[PDB]
Amino acid sequence: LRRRARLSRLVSFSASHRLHSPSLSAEENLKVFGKCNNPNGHGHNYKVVVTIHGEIDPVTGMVMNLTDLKEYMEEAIMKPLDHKNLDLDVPYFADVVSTTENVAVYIWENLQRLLPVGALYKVKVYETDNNIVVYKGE
Amino acid sequence: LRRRARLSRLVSFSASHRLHSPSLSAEENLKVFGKCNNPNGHGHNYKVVVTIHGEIDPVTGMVMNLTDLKEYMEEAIMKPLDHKNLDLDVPYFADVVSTTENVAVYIWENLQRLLPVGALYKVKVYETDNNIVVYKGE
Ligand SMILES: [Zn+2]
Ligand SMILES: [Zn+2]
Repeated sequence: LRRRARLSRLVSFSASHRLHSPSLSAEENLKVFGKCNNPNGHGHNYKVVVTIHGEIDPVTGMVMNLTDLKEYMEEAIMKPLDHKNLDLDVPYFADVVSTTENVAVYIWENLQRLLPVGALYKVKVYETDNNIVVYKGE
Repeated sequence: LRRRARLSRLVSFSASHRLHSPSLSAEENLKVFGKCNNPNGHGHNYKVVVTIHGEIDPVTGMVMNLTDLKEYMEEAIMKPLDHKNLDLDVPYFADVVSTTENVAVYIWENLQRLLPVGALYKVKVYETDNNIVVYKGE
């Protein structure tokens, strides 16, 4: 056979948002989200590590060419999210609270649409250095 | 998203074989394989369980239609192996010892050529009720 490995690439984007749910009242939203509920919003330099897994090619020695990984990530992460206000600039967040969990899910789905079946293994999102979410499609 | 499950189908086939390595001398072969080395062969009623996994379709409620899995197994297992001599009738075993392990591997590779990418989860082969091999592509 051929050896299997996991290849990861890290990228970062700047975006703003406000944690708010229309299903909760003005007071409930304040209790649940606190400072993150600030009506004018706030922002982050998000860090995303995308991991793909597969066999190491016997000729090129690559699981997937990083050039292609960069292209997929530009398309699924950078273009829709970089320098955007999450809740107002990206349709998906019109009715989905923009938590780190949901940003990870959003990124996972975007990549699935582009990558080869079974290529995607993990999406890790650092909202800040101390708040991290891992989503593996489960 | 959709719930994910494993769908298995059992099939049996009758075949004969002889455990014998070209790469070994007649006596080394005897010490290694014992009675399984009987010059004119011997046989088994092999039982094979093939498991596929994926999402349960929201309308049909099927991970894959058993009708289609049956057809896949007919092409991958029954046509080439049923009522055959492993070592003399199937090209693959010309230079590969027909152990239960190698039969599981052979079946795995056959199914992989036919099945949707990522569909195959496991191949289980019972050479007898007491001798079993599970192969998961590792
Ligand atoms: Zn925030
Ligand atoms: Zn045998």
